[PDB]
Amino acid sequence: GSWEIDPKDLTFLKELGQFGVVKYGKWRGQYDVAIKMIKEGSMSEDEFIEEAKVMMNLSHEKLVQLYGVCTKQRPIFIITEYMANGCLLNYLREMRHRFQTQQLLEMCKDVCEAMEYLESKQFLHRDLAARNCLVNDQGVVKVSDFGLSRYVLSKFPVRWSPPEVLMYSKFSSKSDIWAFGVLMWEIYSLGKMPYERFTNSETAEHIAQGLRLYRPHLASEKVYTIMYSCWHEKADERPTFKILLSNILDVMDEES
Ligand SMILES: C=CC(=O)N[C@H]1CCN(c2ccc(C(N)=O)c(Oc3ccc(Oc4ccccc4)cc3)n2)C1
Repeated sequence: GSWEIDPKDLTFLKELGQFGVVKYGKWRGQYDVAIKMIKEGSMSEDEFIEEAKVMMNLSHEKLVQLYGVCTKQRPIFIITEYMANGCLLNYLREMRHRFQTQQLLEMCKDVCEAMEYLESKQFLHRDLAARNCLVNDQGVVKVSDFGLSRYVLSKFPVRWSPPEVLMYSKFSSKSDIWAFGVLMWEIYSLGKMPYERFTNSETAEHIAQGLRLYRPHLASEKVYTIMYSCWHEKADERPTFKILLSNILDVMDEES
């Protein structure tokens, strides 16, 4: 299989972190990889295997590169590039990095470039959040687990969902745009949980009454305008990822 990796070619070396376990390893004793082993029973494997073919064709510098899958096993393995600094959410929470706001904005831009590419290929992420982004050895943020929620068999991403998703299950590019605004908020808040005082239940009720996430102190007024634009009540009034990207570039230039 063009999408098919022989598990014999994989050496397991260290552990890295519901879906199952990830391990760091080498392919042909030579190439760094991460190996997510899918917990048996947790996933719709045949559907996933068909989708993997499409995912295999997705290629972008800011998207985590899939190398293949091990099918014909139990559990299946998903093989990607190794991202040394692990998940974005944890990275943000390590206060030792002492990020400059220019570094936070670059994280936003990395993700927005990935999401712009997905949007140009009509591919919906469907669970975009800092927990599902990864960070490489150079501090580059990349989008991970794209589309994966479709195959997983009170744990729903309420805090990253627009009102039409919460009320009617209307997913669209514009529900990814909402989630992206919430990811900018996570970044500027250095990894706080969105609506940090509320339960999921309260968050839904508050979103329906028009509540929005407050401006994190590290966000400039112009950066807040951007994430705020992602949360219009009317989906059609939210920007595209292409517009978000140009806005993020403008701010980078103005706040250089
Ligand atoms: C913040 C929460 C947390 O602890 N998350 C932990 C759980 C994932 N963990 C990691 C850590 C490092 C890596 C790494 N590449 O080096 C990693 O690789 C993955 C991630 C997803 C994946 O499956 C895919 C499905 C669809 C599209 C693309 C990939 C396959 C490999 N996963 C951290």
